[PDB]
Amino acid sequence: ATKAVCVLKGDGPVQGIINFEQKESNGPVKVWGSIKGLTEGLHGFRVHEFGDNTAGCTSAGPHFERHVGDLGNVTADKDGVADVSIEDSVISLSGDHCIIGRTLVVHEKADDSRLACGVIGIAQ
Amino acid sequence: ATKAVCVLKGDGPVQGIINFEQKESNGPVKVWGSIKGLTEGLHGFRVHEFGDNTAGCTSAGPHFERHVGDLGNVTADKDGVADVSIEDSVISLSGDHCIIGRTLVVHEKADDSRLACGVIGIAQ
Ligand SMILES: [Zn+2]
Ligand SMILES: [Zn+2]
Repeated sequence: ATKAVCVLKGDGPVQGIINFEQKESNGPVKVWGSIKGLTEGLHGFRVHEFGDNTAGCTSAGPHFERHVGDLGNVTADKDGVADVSIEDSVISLSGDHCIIGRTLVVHEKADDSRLACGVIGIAQ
Repeated sequence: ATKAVCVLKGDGPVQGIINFEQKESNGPVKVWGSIKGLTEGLHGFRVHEFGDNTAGCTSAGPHFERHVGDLGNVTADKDGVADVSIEDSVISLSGDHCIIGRTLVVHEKADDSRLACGVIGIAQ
């Protein structure tokens, strides 16, 4: 399990696709993609505990203060677009800190209300 | 991972929520829920390899004759509703036969077009 993908959707205009790649167990996770429809500026970007979208982003639960799921912020430009490119060694695509089957969420405000989310699935 | 859930959606009216529960990692998986918007009769019900819905159900790829993700059929009644209740000892919510982060699909034809799908996520 070295690749994953998430389709972000919400009740507003936020939309995006986020890819994850992890070539080696324990090794870093590359996280990259693009999100549009945001207000200009910083937005919280987190993996939440449950891949449960039966009630939208609300059923995703709490963060998977500092949590393993706190990826930090994405940045939207004046056009409302955030190009994402992160390396993170705290999340994983295997083992205990595995984020597969969990939910990725983009928040209304900056890290240090849930605008869009999707369940993180295994990719080819 | 002892519980999972999947929200099924497509381009047409097929929609529903499927729950999974596995008390013990060796034991069977209970699968239950409801899907509406189906033509009366049998429809193929399968877990496909990738939890990738960037291109709708198409990107979910192949079945995860007999494959591990081949759950059988669901039956829609005369109102187009399939009430699902099954116990499956082939799939799992952990291990090599894990379906978390893969895609559940309901099909136009019976197992003997992908009408809706969703990525299977960890549930509380
Ligand atoms: Zn946190
Ligand atoms: Zn098959």
